[PDB]
Amino acid sequence: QYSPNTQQGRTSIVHLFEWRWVDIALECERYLAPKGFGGVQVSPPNENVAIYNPFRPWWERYQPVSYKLCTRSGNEDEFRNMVTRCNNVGVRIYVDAVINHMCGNAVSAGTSSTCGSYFNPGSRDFPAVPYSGWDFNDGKCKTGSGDIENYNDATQVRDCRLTGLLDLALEKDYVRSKIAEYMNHLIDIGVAGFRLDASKHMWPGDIKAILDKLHNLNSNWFPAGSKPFIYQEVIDLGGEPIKSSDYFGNGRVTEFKYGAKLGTVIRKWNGEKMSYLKNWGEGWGFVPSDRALVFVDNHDNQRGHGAGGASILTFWDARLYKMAVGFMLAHPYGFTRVMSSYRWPRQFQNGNDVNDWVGPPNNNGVIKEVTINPDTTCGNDWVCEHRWRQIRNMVIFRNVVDGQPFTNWYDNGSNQVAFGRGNRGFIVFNNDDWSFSLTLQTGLPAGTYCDVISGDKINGNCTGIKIYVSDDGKAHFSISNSAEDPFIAIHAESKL
Ligand SMILES: C[C@H]1O[C@H](O[C@H]2[C@H](O)[C@@H](O)[C@@H](OC[C@H]3O[C@@H](O)[C@H](O)[C@@H](O)[C@@H]3O)O[C@@H]2CO)[C@H](O)[C@@H](O)[C@@H]1N[C@H]1C=C(CO)[C@@H](O[C@H]2O[C@H](CO)[C@@H](O[C@H]3O[C@H](CO)[C@@H](O)[C@H](O)[C@H]3O)[C@H](O)[C@H]2O)[C@H](O)[C@H]1O
Ligand SMILES: *[C@@H]1O[C@H](CO)[C@@H](O)[C@H](O)[C@H]1NC(C)=O
Ligand SMILES: [Ca+2]
Ligand SMILES: [Cl-]
Repeated sequence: QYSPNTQQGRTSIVHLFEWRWVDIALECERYLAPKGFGGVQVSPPNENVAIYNPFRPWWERYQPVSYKLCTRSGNEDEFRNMVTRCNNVGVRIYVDAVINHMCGNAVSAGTSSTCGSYFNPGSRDFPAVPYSGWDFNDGKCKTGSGDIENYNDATQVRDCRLTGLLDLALEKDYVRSKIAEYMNHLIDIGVAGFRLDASKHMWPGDIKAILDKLHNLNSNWFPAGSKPFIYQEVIDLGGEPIKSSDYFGNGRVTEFKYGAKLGTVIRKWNGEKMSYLKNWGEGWGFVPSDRALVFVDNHDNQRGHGAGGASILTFWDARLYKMAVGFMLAHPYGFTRVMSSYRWPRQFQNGNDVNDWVGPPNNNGVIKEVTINPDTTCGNDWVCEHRWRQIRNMVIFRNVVDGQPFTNWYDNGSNQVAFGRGNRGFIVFNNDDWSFSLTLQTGLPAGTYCDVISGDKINGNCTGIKIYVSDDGKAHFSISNSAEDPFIAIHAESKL
């Protein structure tokens, strides 16, 4: 299962955070497929609680009310339509699966759900599933408040409520079956895998029990015997009793130390410098590459929530952000996920953003459509990082060099480094406060190459910097510390 199930030649998935199904469907056809993206992680597709205080925050989608495919992103018809269209184009769909819990216990009963389904948090009643008091861990948890109070007790992390979220009793076959019914429904529709939300709060064995009940991927699109791609969200920054290695038997795991460390290195915090990245990978204490799902930032930590803390880089830090995503996409470690966000009015008070709950662009709660500007950027406040030339081209760079070994490393002992991927690609970084100008061994065949960061190879010529590689594989690179993007990347497919 540890396989992404993407089409051979596509090495990344993009998280289109809070996008509408019809928009993702269009994007699959007009951009994702043509540009070589392997897949899309979609926000929870199941019915959630409609929260008006604050006004429709992004996190209301992590408070399930039922498993009906009915949310602000669209209905079941639109969802199935999106999966079909995307698949028929070679772009996979991965579902954000919230199976650990239902909504907050403090939520009011009624029908304030994205689909009118009736629910009653207080009496533990969710008739639309259905679920009742018998399906929650209320009696199982032993904390005085019923919530998770101590992360050093691996037992309450699993049996108690993560910040009040009603905890499902995943050891009961009935509950396991209603969750598998939900997931198989999605698999049969055509989804290629799942992000198991809050995997640290579930026992490795209960997860395994559910995965045993899952179908093989839709044979109309996937070869027989295909298993769904599973990546478990486990925030393991060391120090806790629960280790992400405990989950290797169920599938991959999100490596949160990846973005956190890369963040500090590129920001050059407390001594860190890029020259130290020569042995980036397991050498830094990360999980084995073949069990890693990596990223620079995610929906949680890009807004002071998840893990990484203050070192995390996001679109807000555009220049350093493109450099980290660039390094990630060039380096051989793990399977990469690209983030695509929307802008929100950050309002830092006392060093904290009081507007981090703000939901996606909307009009009276109705999510805005993604509009494409003439330069390919997006309107309506969608940042669309996946459409930034520097990022889009590095997505293609990863596809071109897939399989090539890590070689020809160079560093000045400070923050100017470079390395190639076999004889298929080469990348150079200048993160020092002074210019870089030197001739380096690239390992690429002779010729004139287009730098894919500053420009594009527009059949016959380049729109940006051009690099000339000699017969012995050497080439001169010059990067001012004043460049908009302090790094250059060239590959086999950008060769003139
Ligand atoms: C939010 C996060 O908490 C835990 O992560 C822990 C992690 O285990 C621990 O080692 C450490 O790591 C991380 C690092 O963290 C830094 O900060 C520290 O500085 C570092 O030292 C530390 O190492 O701190 C993290 C955050 O406390 C879970 O283990 C994650 O799985 C979960 N993330 C997923 C799960 C859920 C729940 O469905 C979602 O929550 C989302 O959805 C729920 C439900 O809507 C929202 O809860 C909201 O609704 C509930 C309703 O009851 C209210 O009670 C609550 O106040 C309100 O905010 C929630 O805020 C929202 O993020 C997320 O979007 C989703 O990505
Ligand atoms: C490249 O651009 C130059 C003009 O700057 C033109 O002479 C040349 O024919 C173009 N190459 C191709 C392959 O179109
Ligand atoms: Ca739990
Ligand atoms: Cl994640």
